[PDB]
Amino acid sequence: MYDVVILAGGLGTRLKSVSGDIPKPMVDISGKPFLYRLMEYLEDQGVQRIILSLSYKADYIIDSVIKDNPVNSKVDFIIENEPLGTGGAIKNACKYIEASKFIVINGDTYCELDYKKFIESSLDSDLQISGVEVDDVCRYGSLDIDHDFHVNSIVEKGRQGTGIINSGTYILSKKIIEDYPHDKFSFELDFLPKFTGVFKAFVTKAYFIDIGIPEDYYKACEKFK
Ligand SMILES: Nc1nc2c(ncn2[C@@H]2O[C@H](COP(=O)(O)OP(N)(=O)O)[C@@H](O)[C@H]2O)c(=O)[nH]1
Ligand SMILES: [Mg+2]
Repeated sequence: MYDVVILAGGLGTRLKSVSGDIPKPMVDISGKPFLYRLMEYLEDQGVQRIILSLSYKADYIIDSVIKDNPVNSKVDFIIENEPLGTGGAIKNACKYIEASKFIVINGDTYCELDYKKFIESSLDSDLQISGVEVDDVCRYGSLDIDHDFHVNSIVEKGRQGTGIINSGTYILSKKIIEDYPHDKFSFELDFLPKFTGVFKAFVTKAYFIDIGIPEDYYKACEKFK
């Protein structure tokens, strides 16, 4: 099983009328932080090394895990004094990774993915994204892929009916990004438009929630009792 980088350094929730102070991955989900439930699932999947890539309120998150760590996997921390963006965060985490490939997950997402099958599907690529097929994709960003599942573009939310959720979970070869010329950048907005290698989606019907979406918060609290 690959090393996992969890991106958890962004600000609190930002909705049209509501702004949060707590980091989104630390929202309480029926007695445990959302992040803890993600980490527990990863440990169940065989993950032995988790890197938490932090910035906003990094000391709050670390202090929480020092006191109550839900897993026995190794847990490393990397603190960004100034937010490096999602892409800069990944580039920065490459320092810690000795292997040629690793997993990136957004800390505000919880997906009951089969990571062994995801790794197998990624063997012939340097970048693979997890796409989640749902009957109603309206509240999610989605993926525009062709009939070989090559990713053509990322689509903004606001689309009724079926679609493939842009999960933000990737398997990548660190060589594609470790030496990206900028230290601060967005993975989706700066890196992906430039990347010229093979980029396909692993598409499954896995359970998916994004804790930044209010309806998914209620779904999560109900799911975990
Ligand atoms: N370490 C780090 N993480 C970040 C940064 N920006 C965002 N993140 C994290 O990366 C994930 C995705 O962030 P973002 O794409 O901005 O959020 P979204 N999917 O648009 O709501 C979140 O879990 C967030 O905490 C950053 O500058 N540094
Ligand atoms: Mg969000």
